[PDB]
Amino acid sequence: RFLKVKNWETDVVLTDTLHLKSTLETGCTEHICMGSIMLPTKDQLFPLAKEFLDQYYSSIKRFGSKAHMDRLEEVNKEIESTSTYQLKDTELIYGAKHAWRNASRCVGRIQWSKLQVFDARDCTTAHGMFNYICNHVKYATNKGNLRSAITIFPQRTDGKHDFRVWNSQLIRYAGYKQPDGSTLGDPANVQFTEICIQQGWKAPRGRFDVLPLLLQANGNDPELFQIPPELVLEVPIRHPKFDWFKDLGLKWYGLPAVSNMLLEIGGLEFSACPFSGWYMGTEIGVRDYCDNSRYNILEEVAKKMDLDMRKTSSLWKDQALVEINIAVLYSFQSDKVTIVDHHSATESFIKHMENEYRCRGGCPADWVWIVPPMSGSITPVFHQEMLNYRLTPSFEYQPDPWNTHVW
Amino acid sequence: RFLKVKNWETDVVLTDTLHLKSTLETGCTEHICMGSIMLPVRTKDQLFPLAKEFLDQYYSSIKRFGSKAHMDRLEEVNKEIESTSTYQLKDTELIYGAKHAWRNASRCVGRIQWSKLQVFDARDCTTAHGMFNYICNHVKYATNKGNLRSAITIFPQRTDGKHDFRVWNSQLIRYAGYKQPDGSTLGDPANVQFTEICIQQGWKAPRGRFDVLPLLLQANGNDPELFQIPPELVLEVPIRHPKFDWFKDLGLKWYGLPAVSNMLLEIGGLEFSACPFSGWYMGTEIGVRDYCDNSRYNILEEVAKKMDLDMRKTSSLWKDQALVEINIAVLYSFQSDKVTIVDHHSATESFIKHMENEYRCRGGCPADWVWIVPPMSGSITPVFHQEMLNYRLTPSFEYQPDPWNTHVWKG
Ligand code: HEM
Ligand code: HEM
Ligand SMILES: COCCN(C)c1cncc(CCc2cc(C)cc(N)n2)c1
Ligand SMILES: COCCN(C)c1cncc(CCc2cc(C)cc(N)n2)c1
Ligand SMILES: C[C@H](O)[C@H](O)[C@H]1CNc2nc(N)[nH]c(=O)c2N1
Ligand SMILES: C[C@H](O)[C@H](O)[C@H]1CNc2nc(N)[nH]c(=O)c2N1
Ligand SMILES: [Zn+2]
Repeated sequence: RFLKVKNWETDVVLTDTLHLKSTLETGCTEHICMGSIMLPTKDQLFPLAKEFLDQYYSSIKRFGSKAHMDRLEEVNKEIESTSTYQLKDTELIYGAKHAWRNASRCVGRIQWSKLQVFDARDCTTAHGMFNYICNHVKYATNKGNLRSAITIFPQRTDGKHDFRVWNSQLIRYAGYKQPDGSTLGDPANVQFTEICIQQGWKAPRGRFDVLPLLLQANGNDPELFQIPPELVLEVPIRHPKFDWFKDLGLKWYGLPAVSNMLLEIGGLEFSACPFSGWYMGTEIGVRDYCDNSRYNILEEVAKKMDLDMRKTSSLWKDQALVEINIAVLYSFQSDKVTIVDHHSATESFIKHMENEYRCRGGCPADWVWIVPPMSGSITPVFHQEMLNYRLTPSFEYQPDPWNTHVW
Repeated sequence: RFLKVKNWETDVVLTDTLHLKSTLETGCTEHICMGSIMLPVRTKDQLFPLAKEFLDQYYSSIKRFGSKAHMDRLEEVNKEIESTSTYQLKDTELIYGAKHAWRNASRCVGRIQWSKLQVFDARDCTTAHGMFNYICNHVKYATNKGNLRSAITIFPQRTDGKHDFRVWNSQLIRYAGYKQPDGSTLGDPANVQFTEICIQQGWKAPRGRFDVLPLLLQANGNDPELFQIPPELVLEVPIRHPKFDWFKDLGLKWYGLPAVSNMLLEIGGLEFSACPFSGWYMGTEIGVRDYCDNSRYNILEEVAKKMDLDMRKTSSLWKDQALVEINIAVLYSFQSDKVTIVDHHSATESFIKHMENEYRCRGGCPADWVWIVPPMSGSITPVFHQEMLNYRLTPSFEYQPDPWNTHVWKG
């Protein structure tokens, strides 16, 4: 019932007790592990609220206080009357920071307590959402000196008045299927792009077209907006030794900003809650650039390096991969945009994990997602046993809005 | 029940029904996943159902399920169990069992080869000397002058747990590790504890960086005995690099034959505590883990220096760069010496084809993503993008405690 995790490189053993408070389910059973699967009422609401306020009030050294009892009282009353309840600003900020703290797939959690929370619960229109998102983008970007931020739109009421950001990230590049059968731009975004077009976007059919925002307010029909180009900081990718690399015409955006997830706090559901930090290099250079179903540029780079691509055993793919990733880090650093390499980031996570075990009794972690997509075993996380479990507050996946939207 | 896995690179969806035959437990629950945890004397009572389940599998596989031969064999085993408290496998059942333990090994990326396994029956063995002879023969056969052949040698099964056969080596061939008084390590840091045992047992250590360890062999629960594998049977490969001429002067080599010797083979409820098995290497096993783990030979720094990479900041990716060149060298050296090896691209690609064939023909393929994905360049191999389902099937290979921790010393 008390669980040990071992680091096989250092022999350090930590004991996890935090998992005992987990409430949500993993998909795993006694007979089968689904660790590698990507996606595995008034009565309902009050224990959830209670669970949350209890941890909130415990966190501020005020457990079992009148103020605690008073709040529990008040929320209880409000749920009976209104069927829901409103979070105090303090609780909202706590909840959002803890949702990030609890994100078992996030390697960057050492930063969890330093999150700028933008309260957008007063928002009523897609123009309003556009304004809040531009402000988030400008704040987070901070001229290349990135700051973590989350903007929180109104909570779900009856699921009929959902606020949604239709984009999967605030900043992404469009993708277009050609007659040539090939794919222009980012293949991950073909379907969303067509939705934009079908809603009236005038695509400039390029290879790196910043997608417009498709914003849905109050369960209404989603509207289109273009982020001011001056607020979208982008980085041309060059290599510090290969002069030809710039000729590939590659660029990427500075701000990673997830916008399709759902924030759950004290049973309340925030379906529109865009959040952003800064990139780890491999996200762009390994996944975005080299994934076969993405920009998939390994072959071109390999050719320009004049590698023997006859046999897999020359490791030409691996060689190109390292260089591409060298160029990404080099390009961001050179333009003074915050980025972190996978060595630094995983090293930071090990120390965070130790802090969490030391000060919280554990740290939920998904090894499959925490270990970087290159050079896995030369990073300390590869050798670190991890326990994965779900705590709340949390960020959750939710269905793409277009499959669910009664137009 | 049906379970689907998706490949996020191809959108190929597979459906698993085999997991319904899973008997043993994972360590995971509805509330926690222990997928990254490395490690999470039977009564007649429990033994016959295990025998029966195994024999039903075996007879189905040969399309004789429910036959008189099937029925007679169940009867024969039942009687042998109730009179002798255990039973003996037929040679056919032993071979089937050992192949299926490999087929079922969810952490093994090389399973496309599972049906090609040479099984050496060493169940008539009685002494450590006899074990030494069997193991020498296995090494020679498996090595095959560099044209490696998979093999397994199976020693007598457990009886009362007081007469176990054990190979104390974790692998048949490994290099000594020596802890120095200054705290530095000579040789392979992984093998320091076992090296010290060997020394205590009377081994005269040459004390170099690549000393092949003696075999420490335990027959019938007796105290283990030391033997040196004849050097002529130990095939090694000097490591050099195709473009970098200074790489040879690093003084590296490795052995050709990976042969795991510390696991337990379970077949039909019977326990084979000594069952060394061998295949051939995937390059990263040596070039990534053996050479570049901080807790192993740990050569990234020296290599990176000699390449004159910028080592002042991790962001130069000097470690990643040196790591690739080392792995190129390992592959180059083995290929140049005509010793069987497979790169992580070939091996994972073959595994995906194997896995898909298994889903279609068997209803599933249990697989441990954490172990299947190679320790470098993960997402540029197809297994990274493949969802997998991990579950336990028997026959199986299991971990067992290290014998020095449990052995009752005779003296
Ligand atoms: C500040 C620097 C940050 C770094 C370096 C970082 C790093 C990462 C990385 C590498 C991933 C894996 C993503 C992928 O492979 O697709 C990830 C996932 C994730 N991050 Fe962080 N992150 C940061 C900030 C944040 C913040 C501020 C939040 C929330 C407030 C957050 C929440 C999450 C969540 C929920 C996931 C999982 C998404 C999913 O399940 O697909 N991260 N992070
Ligand atoms: C023929 C070529 C083979 C290749 C290329 C191969 C490859 C691998 C690799 C790379 C691993 C991961 C080991 C590690 O990272 O420490 C592994 C594990 C394993 N292999 Fe294979 N293998 C082969 C043959 C075999 C054979 C013949 C057997 C048994 C008859 C076998 C059974 C296993 C088992 C039980 C494990 C898990 C060991 C553990 O959990 O520590 N393999 N294999
Ligand atoms: C976009 O929502 C789904 C989450 N997934 C799968 C996803 C797909 N591509 C990129 C990201 C971005 C992950 C991410 C998020 C943040 C906040 C920082 C950072 N460095 N990285 C997430
Ligand atoms: C040695 O006991 C197993 C423990 N582990 C994880 C372990 C440690 N070092 C090397 C191996 C070798 C695994 C292995 C086995 C076989 C048969 C072929 C191959 N290519 N690789 C396994
Ligand atoms: C903690 C973690 O489970 C451990 O480091 C595992 C990870 N994956 C692995 N994968 C392989 N093939 N071999 C290993 O030794 C390990 N080690
Ligand atoms: C099938 C597998 O779960 C899938 O490829 C996962 C593996 N690990 C990952 N890890 C991260 N960080 N991001 C990902 O998108 C994935 N994809
Ligand atoms: Zn699991």
